[PDB]
Amino acid sequence: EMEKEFEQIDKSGSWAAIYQDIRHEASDFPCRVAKLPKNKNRNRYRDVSPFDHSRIKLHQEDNDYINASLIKMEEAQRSYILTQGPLPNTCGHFWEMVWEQKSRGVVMLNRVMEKGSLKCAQYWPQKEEKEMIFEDTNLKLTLISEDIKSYYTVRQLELENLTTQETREILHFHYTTWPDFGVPESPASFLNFLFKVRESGSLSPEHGPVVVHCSAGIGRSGTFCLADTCLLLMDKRKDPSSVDIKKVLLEMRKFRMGLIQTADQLRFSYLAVIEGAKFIMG
Ligand SMILES: O=C(O)C(=O)N(c1ccccc1C(=O)O)c1cccc2ccccc12
Repeated sequence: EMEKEFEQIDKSGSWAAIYQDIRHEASDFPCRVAKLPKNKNRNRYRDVSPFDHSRIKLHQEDNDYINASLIKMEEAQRSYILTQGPLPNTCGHFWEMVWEQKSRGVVMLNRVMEKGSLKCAQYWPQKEEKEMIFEDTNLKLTLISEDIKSYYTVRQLELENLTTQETREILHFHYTTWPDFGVPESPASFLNFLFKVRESGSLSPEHGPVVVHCSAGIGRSGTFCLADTCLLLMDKRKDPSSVDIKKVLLEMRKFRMGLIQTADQLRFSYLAVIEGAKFIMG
């Protein structure tokens, strides 16, 4: 039971300790391809790399590298591609991935600029009339419409394969109110955002995996994936109270390092799941 485990830890300030156990137990696999000199400019951060076993490969024979990991949750039957906020030189790669993997949605959990510096390139067009063209991966992207709201914005985009002239509609789910430091006071809006993403059908099997990212694609992105999955499991099992969030986090960490960067995010994850649970039924 987590609802209880929560308070047991809160009034004991053991969050930092728990988080560390998880850090210690977490798996570690090689990232040999990510470290090759030729991909130095394909990584935003030197110490956030995709393991080789689970990395997303680009269908180009030149350089199939991109800092992106496939997180496959067998039991919950859900997959997610967690990636880093793209770089000024990897946007064409990013959309190539979205195309090749047949993704339907892109979930963005950060802003282009935070704490005064760029945390992600401006990879999507901001004005209907100014479409972007990525010449290296031969892709065209057009802003079709956007719906700006209190805590988030949803955009409909048209991605076209210039080689084939085939078009596809991608939904951009951009959470715009994640705080500069710390985590939200209330998981409330984050849960609404999540459900909003589920509702679009972007997390569904008939589509390629959803593309999720913040700046490094492991902290906030981790809380998103960890919350979704845990909620899905509490919904699928005979015994809902059998869902161990730490267990799930560790399973996800087999596919990508550092998912959930601080003890705060972990606490927040608990909160989002606990809150989301008291609502998936009434
Ligand atoms: O982008 C992330 O994965 C992330 O969650 N980061 C954070 C790390 C600690 C506390 C808060 C956050 C946050 O995003 O709110 C990171 C932000 C910027 C650079 C990072 C570099 C490596 C790992 C995590 C990073």
